[PDB]
Amino acid sequence: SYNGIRIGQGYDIHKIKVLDEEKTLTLGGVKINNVLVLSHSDGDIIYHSIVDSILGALGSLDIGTLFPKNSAIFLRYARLLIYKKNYDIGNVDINVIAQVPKISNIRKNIIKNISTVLNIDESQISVKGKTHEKLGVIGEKKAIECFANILLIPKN
Amino acid sequence: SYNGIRIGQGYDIHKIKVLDEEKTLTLGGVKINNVLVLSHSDGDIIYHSIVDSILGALGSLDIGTLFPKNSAIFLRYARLLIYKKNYDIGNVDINVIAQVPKISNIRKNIIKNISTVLNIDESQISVKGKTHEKLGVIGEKKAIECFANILLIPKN
Amino acid sequence: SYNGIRIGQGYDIHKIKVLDEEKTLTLGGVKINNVLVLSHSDGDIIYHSIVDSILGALGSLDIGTLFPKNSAIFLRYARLLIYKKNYDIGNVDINVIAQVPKISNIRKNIIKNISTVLNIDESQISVKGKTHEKLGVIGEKKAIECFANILLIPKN
Ligand SMILES: Nc1ccn([C@@H]2O[C@H](COP(=O)(O)OP(=O)(O)O)[C@@H](O)[C@H]2O)c(=O)n1
Ligand SMILES: Nc1ccn([C@@H]2O[C@H](COP(=O)(O)OP(=O)(O)O)[C@@H](O)[C@H]2O)c(=O)n1
Ligand SMILES: Nc1ccn([C@@H]2O[C@H](COP(=O)(O)OP(=O)(O)O)[C@@H](O)[C@H]2O)c(=O)n1
Ligand SMILES: [Cl-]
Ligand SMILES: [Cl-]
Ligand SMILES: [Cl-]
Ligand SMILES: [Cl-]
Ligand SMILES: [Cl-]
Ligand SMILES: [Cl-]
Ligand SMILES: [Cl-]
Ligand SMILES: [Cl-]
Ligand SMILES: [Cl-]
Ligand SMILES: [Zn+2]
Ligand SMILES: [Zn+2]
Ligand SMILES: [Zn+2]
Ligand SMILES: [Zn+2]
Ligand SMILES: [Zn+2]
Ligand SMILES: [Zn+2]
Repeated sequence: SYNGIRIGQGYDIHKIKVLDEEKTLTLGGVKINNVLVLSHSDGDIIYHSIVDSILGALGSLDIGTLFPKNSAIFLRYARLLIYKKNYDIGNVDINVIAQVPKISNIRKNIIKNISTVLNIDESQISVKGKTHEKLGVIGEKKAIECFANILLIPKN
Repeated sequence: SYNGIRIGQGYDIHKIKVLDEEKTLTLGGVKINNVLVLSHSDGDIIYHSIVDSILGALGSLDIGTLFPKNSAIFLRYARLLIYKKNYDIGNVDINVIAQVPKISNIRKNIIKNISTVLNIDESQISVKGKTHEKLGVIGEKKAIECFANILLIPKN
Repeated sequence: SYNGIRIGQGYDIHKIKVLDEEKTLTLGGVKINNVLVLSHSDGDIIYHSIVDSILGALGSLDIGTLFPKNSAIFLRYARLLIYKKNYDIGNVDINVIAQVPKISNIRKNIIKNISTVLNIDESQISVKGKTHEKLGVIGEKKAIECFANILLIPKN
């Protein structure tokens, strides 16, 4: 099998409801108290997209296929999968597309959370947010989405 | 010129019509009998995005520019282009965004088809599907889209 | 800190108005005389996404966070950031999603501009355009978007 450098991209989207004037969202392990997420899961697009980026990189079946609370269970599986396949994470770059919340205000916390759950250094993690210019389903605050991009580097 | 590791990302989108109650789509070389694709081409977002990921990685002009049935012709061009530029494929990770069909039900076939047409091992290929939460043009089954991410590794 | 190969992905979107029958857009440093961009910035999704791909790859704060004309200022920052962190650019692959303008007609100019501002060879750059099948906000010419994908390679 292929044991060289591997690229992965994870994608996720969840429906949200912003608590304006007319379950609580979790994002990179950080509770977002002014936004509700309409999902059976915790709605954490960052954690979910990171997991699928890792699975994708290794050619494993995705979380939905493998397993038809949970975000922590999936992140620990992914961490241990990387280890048992003799890989290290190089870096991860995460793009959140969302009107709200403001990722730059919670970046440090998200990066700390990701570093802890994956057992990597904060210097290996990037998380950035961009609005959708108030256009389309994301722009009208009906949903938020995440693209997670990762490199896995073979050990020795 | 640059002869080091290369990253590529391919994107494609095609209009579809799901055969519900009020040309046949091909996806990763697999016929999808309950979905029509409204395109001049075969509508195979997976094969097309894979080709453009390879061209993109190598800095070549895209399929639309190079060549203004066909999917097989383009995939063989891409395979031979990688070879003549002294590269091997590392791995490819493919993200389909679509309400239907269910990629996990046809994953094995798609992966087998990609491995055959690119002459690589199945362990170098990932294909995953995600819905769009029934929101927007993808969510309303008006279209399907694909992001293909690839690494090309120099030979010796 | 991590000093190995790094992946980055930049995303950007800007609102546009096509000058049909019932500020001027800049794209990869090329003026697009038949399209207006509705932004406080120059609206250059290519340059902006390239910058954020570089920042993302290195784990730096994004342009919006770092700096709350300008596109040239940000591209020179990114170039010098790569240098001071002891990295070289491997290659960059850029995907523009837009009905208009036609990227293939201005590809050579964009690639020349990117090579000049980043001080890299044209063989390290790919830029490709795809329509959105006249569907959604992009398809209805309300916006254009860019995904920039990059590898940074450590020096020696
Ligand atoms: N076109 C599709 C859609 C979903 N699926 C599978 O269904 C699972 C869940 O789909 P979903 O879009 O509802 O995602 P979640 O709501 O679980 O986050 C995915 O992880 C895939 O395994 C697929 O294989 N192909
Ligand atoms: N903004 C755009 C749109 C299309 N194009 C070119 O037109 C070709 C076909 O465009 P399209 O969006 O109709 O894609 P297909 O329907 O051929 O899959 C692309 O491959 C590009 O070469 C471009 O260069 N810039
Ligand atoms: N969900 C979001 C949205 C914006 N932002 C920040 O706000 C800056 C500008 O956001 P924007 O979507 O208006 O992008 P521009 O119009 O500046 O191109 C971004 O670069 C981020 O630093 C964020 O951190 N999280
Ligand atoms: Cl949801
Ligand atoms: Cl988008
Ligand atoms: Cl969207
Ligand atoms: Cl189509
Ligand atoms: Cl999307
Ligand atoms: Cl879309
Ligand atoms: Cl804008
Ligand atoms: Cl899109
Ligand atoms: Cl969009
Ligand atoms: Zn999710
Ligand atoms: Zn968009
Ligand atoms: Zn196509
Ligand atoms: Zn979306
Ligand atoms: Zn911008
Ligand atoms: Zn789309």
